[PDB]
Amino acid sequence: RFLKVKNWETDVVLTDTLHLKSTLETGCTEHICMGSIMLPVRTKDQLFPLAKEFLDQYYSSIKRFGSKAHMDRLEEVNKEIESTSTYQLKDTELIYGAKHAWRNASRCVGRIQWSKLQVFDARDCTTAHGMFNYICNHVKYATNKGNLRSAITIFPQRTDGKHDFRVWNSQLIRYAGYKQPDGSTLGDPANVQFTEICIQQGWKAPRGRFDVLPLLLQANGNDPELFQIPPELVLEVPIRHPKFDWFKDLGLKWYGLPAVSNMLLEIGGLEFSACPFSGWYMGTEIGVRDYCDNSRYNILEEVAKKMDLDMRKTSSLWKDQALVEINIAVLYSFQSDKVTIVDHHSATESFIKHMENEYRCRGGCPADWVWIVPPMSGSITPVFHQEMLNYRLTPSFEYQPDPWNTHVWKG
Amino acid sequence: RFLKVKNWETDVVLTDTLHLKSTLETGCTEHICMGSIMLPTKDQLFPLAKEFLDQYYSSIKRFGSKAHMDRLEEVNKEIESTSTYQLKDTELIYGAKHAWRNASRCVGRIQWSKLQVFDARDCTTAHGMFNYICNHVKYATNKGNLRSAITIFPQRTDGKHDFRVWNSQLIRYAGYKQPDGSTLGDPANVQFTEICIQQGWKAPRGRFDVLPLLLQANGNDPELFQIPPELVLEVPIRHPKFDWFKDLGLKWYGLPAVSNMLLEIGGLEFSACPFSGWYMGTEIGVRDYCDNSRYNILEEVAKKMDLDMRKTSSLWKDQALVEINIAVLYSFQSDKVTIVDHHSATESFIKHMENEYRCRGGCPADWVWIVPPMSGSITPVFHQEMLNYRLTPSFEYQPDPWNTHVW
Ligand code: HEM
Ligand code: HEM
Ligand SMILES: CN(C)c1cccc(CNCc2ccc3ccc(N)nc3c2)c1
Ligand SMILES: CN(C)c1cccc(CNCc2ccc3ccc(N)nc3c2)c1
Ligand SMILES: C[C@H](O)[C@H](O)[C@H]1CNc2nc(N)[nH]c(=O)c2N1
Ligand SMILES: C[C@H](O)[C@H](O)[C@H]1CNc2nc(N)[nH]c(=O)c2N1
Ligand SMILES: [Zn+2]
Repeated sequence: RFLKVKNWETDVVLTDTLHLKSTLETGCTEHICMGSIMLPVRTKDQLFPLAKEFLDQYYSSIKRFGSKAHMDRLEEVNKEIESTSTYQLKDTELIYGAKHAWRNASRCVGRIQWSKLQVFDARDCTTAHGMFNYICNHVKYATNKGNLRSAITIFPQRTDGKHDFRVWNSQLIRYAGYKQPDGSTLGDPANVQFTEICIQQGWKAPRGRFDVLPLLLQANGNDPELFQIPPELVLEVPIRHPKFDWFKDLGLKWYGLPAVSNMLLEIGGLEFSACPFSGWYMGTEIGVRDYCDNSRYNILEEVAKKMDLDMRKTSSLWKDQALVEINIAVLYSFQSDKVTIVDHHSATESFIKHMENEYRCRGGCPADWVWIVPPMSGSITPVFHQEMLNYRLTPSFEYQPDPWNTHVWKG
Repeated sequence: RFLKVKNWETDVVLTDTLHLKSTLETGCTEHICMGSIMLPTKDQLFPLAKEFLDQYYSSIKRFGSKAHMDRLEEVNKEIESTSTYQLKDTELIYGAKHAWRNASRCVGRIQWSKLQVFDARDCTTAHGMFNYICNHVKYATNKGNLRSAITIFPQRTDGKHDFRVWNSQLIRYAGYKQPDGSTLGDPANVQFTEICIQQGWKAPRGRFDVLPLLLQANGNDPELFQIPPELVLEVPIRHPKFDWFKDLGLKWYGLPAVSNMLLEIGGLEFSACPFSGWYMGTEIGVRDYCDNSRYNILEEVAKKMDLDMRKTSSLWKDQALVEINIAVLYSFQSDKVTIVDHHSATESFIKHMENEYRCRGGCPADWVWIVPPMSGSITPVFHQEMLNYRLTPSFEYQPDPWNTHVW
């Protein structure tokens, strides 16, 4: 079965065969599309076919399919499973798997970079203190004084579900949020619940608008432990506007390293519940979502007041006007301080080229339009007019429940 | 099977029951979502009729009444006899209003019950269609105080006697390919414009030439008519701050009147059913003026604003985009022509969605289409989960009539 996608701006048609390799489900049926739904312990029974499928993919990619090395590895893994109910990936396989998980991330617009990923093997890690050391090293390497490098650190795989490694923070670097008694919020509203957990675990909160949260690290199923990331490792950028001198007096800043740490990495049936990864920011992530979402820092009105825009009627497009100026500021501040960042025009243009290249060399590129299209100026970017097929390949990054909802407390 | 949708901005949750009435298919499977693909007999007829009649009588609280049963057999008798059937006026109005109500891609559905239905099923000729269309245009335009309307021509019989309006909208600007390689006017309309010249239109070869109507009655060959100029309300585009903007020479028409869709009610197919509402500002400002495949004026505007167009990261496109859209909204308002901004429209849709969940058990919605083409996430629909599914009565697309017409 062959599927065609059309770009309605350029009339380029592409043919997808890669979807034929899809295993997991979408959430959609013939009668309903759930494409805008945000969120749509494993036996040896199911495990070997998963291993086999991954190992076949791996050996094809190195052009060694059906080789003796390939057959011996299958046998090796087979025996290791039936004798121990799981298995260990070689480093070459871990690296391949991590890269491919990113490559398969249908909601990620930055995938042109997928083959350049520094993989840090942290599978010999046994304690929270060890996790901390690994994570400091990840942050220092990835940050690289502003010249950001993509990296992932991979902690040991789930075994029985009772000895999970988990990073409790959703991002390695995030600002605290504090609910005030008057109902207002100080800092990042998104992180209120997590900030509370930290405080309860003994964190002394500075209680400012931009307090970098501590790491809450769970090793081997044990209760999580708190650690302060060394401040000298946390690169931050103060936000100013190139034309508006009052902008810097808004007091805004943001960190340079986006490092997602709450996802689950699935490779060949193995589940890596702690696998923090990091790239660099697309400017709208900060400028549109972090600053201008009503449920986040919510600075639109305040910026609009200072620009003296007509705020009496939405038809003045004041919100749209302020949003642009804020996003110009974010890009400018990052470039002036020489911290890697990409605007949404450059990033979407790169993605379209990535996507076309993938169709030729791979037979497809799963993409989730709802997420690929930037949250401002959607239709003047080349992805808007681009039809996309969404489906799930493995290896993959998956969501997992927040660890405080599942963790069995030791005390 | 009972579905919940969350709004991630307000934490509001709604439970969808309405989807368990979905009849048509979406183009998605458990293995592949096609959410962003733009276009994914007597025995067929009676269950369709029955399904429709059932919900109609249910809406008038007469489900299972004698009049319900009577109508059901009356229509049943008619299908057996005539191989088709005719809707009563009441059913026609209900059908048309519900087709709009069910239009999952339409952000303006809060207005769905306030639709004027013009019954043109007694039309027989292209000249008649022209008269009905002119009356529709004048009624809907209403000196700028726009009113929603639909005009419904005879239903399809054997497919050889189709009523079709060949234009995609009642009111559109022509498109001419130049020997200089460029395109003059609206590039979206080059083909249709050539077909007009082929059928004998005398083109003024301008940039904003109102296309003539190509009207096909009873399966016959299409005829040309020119809409009376005085019925076509247009708006010159100026900016409330940039004096130079008017020199771009831009205008747009006030009436968005989609004419190429197929209205399906109770299995019957109305292949000519032009309808009209009023514009959301971004339709003209973002898509019409700024799409590369359209009038594509971003670069021009940016230049006149003296922005740095060397680097994408100065967001000059974004700046010019806002300004163009300010101008559109400003112009329409200044001329007292109805228009709605994307903030107002999306906020109305959220209200409507909640009402529909509250009063109907759901509201089919296509996020890819509901979210405006600019400033997506600063409007409330962005953070709103939506379920997309197909209900009937419905509007559907249908092939351009020239790829199908036996000349
Ligand atoms: C290097 C530059 C990168 C850029 C500019 C980038 C950009 C983005 C953006 C804009 C999103 C949308 C998420 C949102 O807006 O909330 C996203 C999602 C995602 N990214 Fe990338 N990314 C980059 C690197 C990476 C790397 C290194 C990985 C993993 C190894 C990755 C994996 C993912 C995944 C799995 C998602 C889906 C998140 C979800 O489903 O919630 N990205 N990325
Ligand atoms: C009265 C004000 C109205 C507003 C503000 C409005 C708004 C919109 C918008 C913005 C779209 C997106 C289309 C695009 O971007 O190309 C749309 C689509 C649509 N509208 Fe509405 N509309 C209105 C009236 C109507 C009426 C009166 C009808 C039918 C009786 C209707 C039926 C539809 C349908 C069927 C679509 C989807 C068409 C497609 O699939 O291409 N709308 N509408
Ligand atoms: C609360 N919430 C929705 C949330 C919480 C933590 C983190 C995020 C952002 N996740 C989206 C994402 C994932 C990977 C990325 C990789 C690189 C990059 N520049 N941005 C990414 C954003 C959301
Ligand atoms: C053939 N094709 C894709 C096409 C041709 C002409 C016009 C259109 C636009 N269709 C979108 C639409 C439909 C109904 C609307 C009602 C009101 C309004 N303001 N806008 C609408 C846009 C598509
Ligand atoms: C590929 C995609 O379906 C196409 O570009 C869509 C995207 N969303 C849209 N949304 C609206 N309202 N109108 C459109 O024409 C489109 N185009
Ligand atoms: C309802 C919808 O799925 C949700 O709000 C999505 C929309 N698209 C998005 N796109 C990106 N890049 N990031 C997001 O968080 C979201 N949120
Ligand atoms: Zn789908």
